[PDB]
Amino acid sequence: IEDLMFEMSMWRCNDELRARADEVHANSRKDAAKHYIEFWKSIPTTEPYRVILGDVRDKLYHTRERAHQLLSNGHSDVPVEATFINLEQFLEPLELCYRSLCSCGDRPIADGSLLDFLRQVSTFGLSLVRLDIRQESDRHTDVLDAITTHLDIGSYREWSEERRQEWLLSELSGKRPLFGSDLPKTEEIADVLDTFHVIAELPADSFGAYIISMATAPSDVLAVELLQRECRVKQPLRVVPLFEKLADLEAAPAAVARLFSVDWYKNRINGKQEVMIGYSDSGKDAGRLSAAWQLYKAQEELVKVAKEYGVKLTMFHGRGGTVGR
Amino acid sequence: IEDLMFEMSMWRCNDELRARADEVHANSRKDAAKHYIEFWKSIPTTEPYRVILGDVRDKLYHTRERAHQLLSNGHSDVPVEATFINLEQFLEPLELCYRSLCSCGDRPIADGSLLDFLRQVSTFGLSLVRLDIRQESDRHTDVLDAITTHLDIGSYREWSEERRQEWLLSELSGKRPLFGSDLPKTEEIADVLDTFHVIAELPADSFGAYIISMATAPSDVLAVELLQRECRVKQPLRVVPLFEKLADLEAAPAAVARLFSVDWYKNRINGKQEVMIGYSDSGKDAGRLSAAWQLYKAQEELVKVAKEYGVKLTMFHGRGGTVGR
Repeated sequence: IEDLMFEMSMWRCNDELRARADEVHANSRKDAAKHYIEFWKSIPTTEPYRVILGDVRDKLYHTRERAHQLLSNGHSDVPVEATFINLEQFLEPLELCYRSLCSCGDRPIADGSLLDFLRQVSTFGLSLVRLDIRQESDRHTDVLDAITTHLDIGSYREWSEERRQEWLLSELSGKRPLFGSDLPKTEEIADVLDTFHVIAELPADSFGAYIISMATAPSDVLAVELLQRECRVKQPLRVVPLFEKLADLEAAPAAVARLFSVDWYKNRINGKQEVMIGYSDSGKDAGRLSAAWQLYKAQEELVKVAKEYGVKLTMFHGRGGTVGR
Repeated sequence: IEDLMFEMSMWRCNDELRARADEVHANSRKDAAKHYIEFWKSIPTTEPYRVILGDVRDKLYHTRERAHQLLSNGHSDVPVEATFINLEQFLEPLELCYRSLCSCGDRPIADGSLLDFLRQVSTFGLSLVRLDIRQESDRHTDVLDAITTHLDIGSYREWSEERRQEWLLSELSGKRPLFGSDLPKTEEIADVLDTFHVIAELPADSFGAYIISMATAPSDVLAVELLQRECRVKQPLRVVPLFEKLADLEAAPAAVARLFSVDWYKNRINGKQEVMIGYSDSGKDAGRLSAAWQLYKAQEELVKVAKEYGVKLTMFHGRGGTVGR
């Protein structure tokens, strides 16, 4: 950010950027500001881009310090409002600099370090990569079984698919909490519940998708939607089934269609569903030719199903490095 | 405590107090300890009572500083293990000093300032008075009605007594949480719920009884027991109905008997029950003579009920200063 400040030394801007740079210079904090090496003096409004990017430097400094304390210790005293919390609170001032430079005839200047910086922000964001969470369906089934047994309502394991679907729908549409603080948990159950709590405690743009290994029924996905909602996950991450074994690739389209059949889930899915397609295990239990061909057919009929439900299906190909996977 | 330390200057003790004083002198913290005025030097084992009471002084200093910060600010850094948390963590060292003095023939000395201090602790405890909470039943009814309507199960107001008793009982014996973070609350509803949370946050020996104004049915008591358990009140305080209007005193024994008839409540009440008997409003709507006489009848038949259920009844007389109340 400092080198970007060094280049943005023009003196022409729009009235928009003019107004904003005057705003920053109003609350400019007339201080020594000796913690920086360069630009430690209050940046004059003569170079408005430097004023603005100087503020961008301030919020980067405090975001970095906060993330650093949050990581090193368990907490930070840096106010959140002093940092960049949004994926594009960061993006907004740079967008302003770009609009300004283009209006004043400096689109070439805008298409340099500022454009690289725009792209780096909109590609890496506040967290270099969005993180995916993966877990085998059986662990979620263990959780729900614990919850139904402790609620003395039956055993979710022994329940059929139909019954699991009816109960899951009633709780997903219901408004009363499920389990409580006193739910008896195993280290496995506590592992999955705590991963949901960590997902709730951390920023939403820091996570990607929740992948269910050994997924076979709609109950497996709806179980994850329920565990997310129930673990107070503010912005719940998208659920994605993983079909890797030849049996599961064969039966993937039927299961996915059965899931889209649940109107409650298709209405919350927002026209987009991602399903993963593993490549390693198919050619291990069956032939490699048979596995490849079955993968092709699987992709083909998953697309057919999604088209039949008006859902944009994007498939996540679990390809390896070696031809065998 | 400092003057008590100055007086207990004997050198004879039991093997018991000898062992304990030696324990304190092990973790004696050979330091300056200059925050005190007197006895800032490490107390020698020559005077063992001074050792033990010196530790009592340390935990008192940290108790005082902690409560002072807790009151002044919203928090304190003073460790809880450094303070007196129990009603008789405080009493244990003083009890030991008393046993010591009696064993060594110093029962006159023990029956002096140490006995005064013992009685002061065992009478005033860590918080001079236990605080009662009082609230009119209709506010609890408003809360529960909000809870049933938001849960889409009916309206607790409109429900008959029988139904309220069955529902409250099922929730008291059940293990699933009731309301959640997202329960729509009024300033009144939030007032009472927040009073329960405040009761949960504070030490149990700081509170007395939860008195219900305008109490008429067991559902009014059970509503308080439920709201307490549901607001995560670690050690729920006793519930006590307040019968002050003549109509309520006339029907009080029947109502208390109906409450004792609920086995779930009679098993948790632990053979002891407190019920309040108001004097102010009785002589206001009816005659003073009729009110007094009905009060006598009330006490008499409440005792009959308690004896009938094997419960030690203690009655709470809301007497005034003027004969009219």
